[PDB]
Amino acid sequence: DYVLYKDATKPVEDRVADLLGRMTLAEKIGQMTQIERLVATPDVLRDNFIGSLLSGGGSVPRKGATAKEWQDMVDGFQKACMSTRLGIPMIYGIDAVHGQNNVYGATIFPHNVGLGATRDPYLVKRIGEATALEVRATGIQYAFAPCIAVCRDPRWGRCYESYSEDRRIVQSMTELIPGLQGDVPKDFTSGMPFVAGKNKVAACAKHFVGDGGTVDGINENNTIINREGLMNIHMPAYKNAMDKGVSTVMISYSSWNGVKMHANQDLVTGYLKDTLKFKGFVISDWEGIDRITTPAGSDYSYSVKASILAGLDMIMVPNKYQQFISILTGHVNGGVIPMSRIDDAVTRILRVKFTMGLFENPYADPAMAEQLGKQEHRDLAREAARKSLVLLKNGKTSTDAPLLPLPKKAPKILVAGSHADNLGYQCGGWTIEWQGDTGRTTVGTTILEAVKAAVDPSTVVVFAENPDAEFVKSGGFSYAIVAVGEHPYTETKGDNLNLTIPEPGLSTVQAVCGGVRCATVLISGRPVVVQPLLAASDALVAAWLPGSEGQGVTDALFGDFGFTGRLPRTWFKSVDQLPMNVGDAHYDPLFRLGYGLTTNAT
Ligand SMILES: *[C@@H]1O[C@H](CO)[C@@H](O[C@@H]2O[C@H](CO)[C@@H](O[C@@H]3O[C@H](CO[C@H]4O[C@H](CO)[C@@H](O)[C@H](O)[C@@H]4O[C@@H]4O[C@H](CO)[C@@H](O)[C@H](O)[C@H]4NC(C)=O)[C@@H](O)[C@H](O)[C@@H]3O[C@@H]3OC[C@@H](O)[C@H](O)[C@H]3O)[C@H](O)[C@H]2NC(C)=O)[C@H](O[C@@H]2O[C@@H](C)[C@@H](O)[C@@H](O)[C@@H]2O)[C@H]1NC(C)=O
Ligand SMILES: *[C@@H]1O[C@H](CO)[C@@H](O[C@@H]2O[C@H](CO)[C@@H](O[C@@H]3O[C@H](CO)[C@@H](O)[C@H](O)[C@@H]3O[C@@H]3OC[C@@H](O)[C@H](O)[C@H]3O)[C@H](O)[C@H]2NC(C)=O)[C@H](O[C@@H]2O[C@@H](C)[C@@H](O)[C@@H](O)[C@@H]2O)[C@H]1NC(C)=O
Ligand SMILES: *[C@@H]1O[C@H](CO)[C@@H](O[C@@H]2O[C@H](CO)[C@@H](O[C@@H]3O[C@H](CO)[C@@H](O)[C@H](O)[C@@H]3O)[C@H](O)[C@H]2NC(C)=O)[C@H](O)[C@H]1NC(C)=O
Ligand SMILES: OC[C@@H]1[C@@H](O)[C@H](O)[C@@H](O)c2nc(-c3ccccc3)cn21
Repeated sequence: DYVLYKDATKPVEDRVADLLGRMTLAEKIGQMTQIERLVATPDVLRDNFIGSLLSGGGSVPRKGATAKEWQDMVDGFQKACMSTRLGIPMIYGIDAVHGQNNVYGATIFPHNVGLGATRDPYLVKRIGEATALEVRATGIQYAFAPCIAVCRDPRWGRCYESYSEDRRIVQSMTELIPGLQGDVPKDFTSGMPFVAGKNKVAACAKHFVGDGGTVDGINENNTIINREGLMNIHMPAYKNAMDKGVSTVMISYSSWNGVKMHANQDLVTGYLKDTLKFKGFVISDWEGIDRITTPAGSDYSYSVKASILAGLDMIMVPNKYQQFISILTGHVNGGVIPMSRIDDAVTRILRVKFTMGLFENPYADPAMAEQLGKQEHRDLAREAARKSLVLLKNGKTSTDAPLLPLPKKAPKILVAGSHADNLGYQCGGWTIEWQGDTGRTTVGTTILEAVKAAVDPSTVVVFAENPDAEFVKSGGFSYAIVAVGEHPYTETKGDNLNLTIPEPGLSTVQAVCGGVRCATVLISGRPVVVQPLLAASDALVAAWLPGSEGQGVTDALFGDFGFTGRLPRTWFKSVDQLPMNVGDAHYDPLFRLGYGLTTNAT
């Protein structure tokens, strides 16, 4: 017979229905199953008709693996999936959340909070475009981004993954989506999924919904807010995502007024699917269904029932697929979960796969490998890093000479601090490892390296990680650049009730600035206690987590470009004020949202 679903000339909806009508229950449940590459094998993928794989943070074929190595890995998995009776290609997902960040040599862009500081949605679109190319360079078709959380309390470990505490800024930055996926057609119906083809990736608006509104910024916790507030703060950017054809939505670990998002049929089915008319696929977070219960995983039968009935389509298991498949099969065999629900989930998954061209181009393009770390993308990251910087102070009194921009020609200068020559620290979490890491973890340019690359050949650059006061006073320095701040973190490991930077940091700034005029570069995922750093410093720059291209920092320090970044978040006076956001009745910031000093290019 002619087999319609294999015909690339046929409409997506026709292809979906034709394929769905041929599938066994095992093949359907297989599509709904996403597994870690760490548990995948050719036989496993074939035997269980697996629909998707992912790499979690740090889940890589080997350290320092080339783009070709990633392609060969993904293709090996694909070959197994293509060998099934129906030959449904798998989709491979990864957290490419500031570039293709798990991958050695990938361009690392500034994290979201810094991007928010740029107020430049077209810049963010261009980052999406570059990111899609670097993800496809590694054979991967699906990025778990953007995080469109609206972080309402910086004690949250994922505050850096949020563009802003102001939903309007988060809404504007949804331009990442058509960057990653391609621009939607003129005819486009809001809520339909879209990916332009083999040089773009499926995107993922996450985490639905209110992940940024949890009590005291406790990760995965309870968001206590009325429906009006949920809809006014936490929801708006999802509608922009629908308008831009986001292919997938990932559900949050968090709860809304005590109801787990992973079990919330009202929001997932009633609102996202039935009201916003979302027609792509809904994916769980990692063991997100396990975490419906207390303790997590204590009633996995319930977890599967609750989540699938709530409206989730694909489960990021990611390890215990046999248990998942067995339990879901049993619920269906028993009539507890209707075939209509399974058919809906599979319809949505297949719709995304056919739409994005996956059946036509299931394998990697070796000619794309060279896109990884491409200099043009690094130039873009450098632009973004520079634009993200917020100048908080530029002179100790209203009558001092402005310190910035600094002269490129001086007899001798000092570069100091724990963050001056630490690529891992300047990238933060979700870089190479899940939690990020310390030192030279990838290809990039540290602040020290950037200074050396910028200054006149006659200027002597001295590096001292933690010099004492006497070293500085006796050094004959013209000025110093001192870089300090937070260590890399991700998710719960980043939750922090005190928001004070690790030492040595302040002590180094005090030692250096006490001896010579100093520009302090603060590397952080969020506002942190800053008055003492301010008091010591002639100038102070909030650089956020600027990524691999440290020359973005020096581009502004030395006046190649003027500072333009503006705070995308409130800077608090103390943590006991928190939560405190723009528009609050009680609003007493150290620096308001939108604050930022400027300079002009030399
Ligand atoms: C304000 O709250 C913060 C969050 O609660 C808190 O930071 C956390 O402190 C705890 C300890 O109280 C840390 O847990 C331990 O981490 C040890 C190793 O920590 C180093 O490596 C990790 C990455 O693996 C970094 O994230 C850390 O920052 C730290 O980095 C090292 O720091 C040195 C000093 O600056 C540097 O010289 C050094 O170069 C640098 N090294 C690296 C690799 O960058 C582990 O060995 C411990 O076992 C412990 O781990 C925990 O074990 C219990 C388990 O429940 C936890 O899940 C597990 O994490 C934690 O890492 C840290 N969180 C961060 C930074 O994200 C602040 O504490 C301050 O900083 C810490 C690091 C200590 O210096 C404290 O003495 C200090 O108080 C809180 N600040 C205040 C004022 O109270
Ligand atoms: C010395 O520095 C100052 C301060 O940065 C420069 O003035 C700024 O110039 C910006 C760029 O031209 C102005 O931004 C624009 O503002 C308009 C009006 O709101 C807006 O419609 C534009 O989109 C743009 O806004 C930016 O868009 C990109 C975002 O990422 C960014 O966050 C937005 O700010 C800005 O308003 C202006 N600021 C002030 C206080 O005047 C100044 O530049 C000089 O003057 C401006 C007005 C303009 O005519 C420039 O061509 C001109 O160079 C700069 N001076 C020099 C000599 O470089
Ligand atoms: C929001 O976060 C709080 C704080 O982490 C969560 O409450 C905590 O819930 C855990 C279990 O999920 C409790 O752990 C248990 O502690 C008791 C101690 O008697 C012990 O018997 C158990 O073995 C287990 O370890 C923990 O006590 C509790 N913490 C506090 C201080 O209340 C809360 O569940 C989170 N809410 C949401 C919606 O996620
Ligand atoms: O990496 C896959 C997803 C990612 O896309 C989500 O944004 C994020 O919430 C997340 N946390 C874990 C994860 C959490 C705890 C242990 C192991 C893994 C896994 N993931």
